[PDB]
Amino acid sequence: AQNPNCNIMIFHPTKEEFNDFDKYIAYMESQGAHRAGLAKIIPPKEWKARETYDNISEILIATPLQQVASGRAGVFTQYHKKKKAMTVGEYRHLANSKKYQTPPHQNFEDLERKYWKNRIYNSPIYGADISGSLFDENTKQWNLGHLGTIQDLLEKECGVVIEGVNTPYLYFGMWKTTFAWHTEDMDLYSINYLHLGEPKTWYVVPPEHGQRLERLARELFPGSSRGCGAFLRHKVALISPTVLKENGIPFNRITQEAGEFMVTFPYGYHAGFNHGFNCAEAINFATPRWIDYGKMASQCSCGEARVTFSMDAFVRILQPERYDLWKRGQD
Ligand SMILES: O=C(O)CNC(=O)C(=O)O
Ligand SMILES: [Mg+2]
Ligand code: NI
Ligand SMILES: [Zn+2]
Repeated sequence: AQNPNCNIMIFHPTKEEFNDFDKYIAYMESQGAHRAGLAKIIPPKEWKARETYDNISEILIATPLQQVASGRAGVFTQYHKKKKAMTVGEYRHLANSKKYQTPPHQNFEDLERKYWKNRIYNSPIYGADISGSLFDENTKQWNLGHLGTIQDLLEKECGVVIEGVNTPYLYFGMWKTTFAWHTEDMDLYSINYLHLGEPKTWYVVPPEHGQRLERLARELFPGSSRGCGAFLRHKVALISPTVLKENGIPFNRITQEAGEFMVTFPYGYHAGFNHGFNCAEAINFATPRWIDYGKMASQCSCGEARVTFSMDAFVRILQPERYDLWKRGQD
């Protein structure tokens, strides 16, 4: 078995290897990369996502989210308070302000220490989930707005024909902006490209051990657990590496820098934070190996997680028994 310790693997494809996305994903899995839950892909040196970022300030963040924390430093939840719209120019200036900027630090490790020590005492503002793309249309390799769609994967593998579309999303971060512990909708893959700015640190639990993280989360957030049988789908809970180590949960960590892709694999729980002002682009995708994960994915039926138009069809086809009760939560 390849990669039996479930380490995060790092790939350096050549420009020739960067032509066929699906094939490269299947290559990485042949080497065991999926067992970690997360892989890093460093693009060929000749590749570029776009020529410059020189006019991005005009993008609008229609609903910036202030991430307010509750709990203790190592075990907390966050709630997203909606703020008034602002441009990316305005957001970048806010990120660089004395109140919000990255503190002095020695290296990534000292910064990670400061994040876990101090996150809960601040409320950074996150521009999340903004439909759009920053890839140039002329970028033909690994362009996240030109991927094969999940609906087309389900049609090719299973013959079924469903509504829905699959488009990317932009994320604008600042110091301390946080993504809570989650897997993707329907336990899909994700791919995330860091277009610019400061790094993003990731934590991940190997898919084969996801249920260990779930059981810890039920113990740490016991009222949330009683409220919903899949409350990590709400994307609000944080657990620190120290707490994971104290409780024996297998995990890994890695820092993504500008210019790098990350792939998350089906049922790979992940969480993380941004080091400073940055912009990422991400999208879900499927392969044939996903289908079984989609059939088995948990769902939030409490109604909090409230998910997309396109996820309806996935549930309807892969989880027809749940269909009914899940759409009661989504209507
Ligand atoms: O970058 C972020 O804030 C969150 N992204 C992801 O969870 C991802 O790409 O799957
Ligand atoms: Mg602009
Ligand atoms: Ni994710
Ligand atoms: Zn729920």
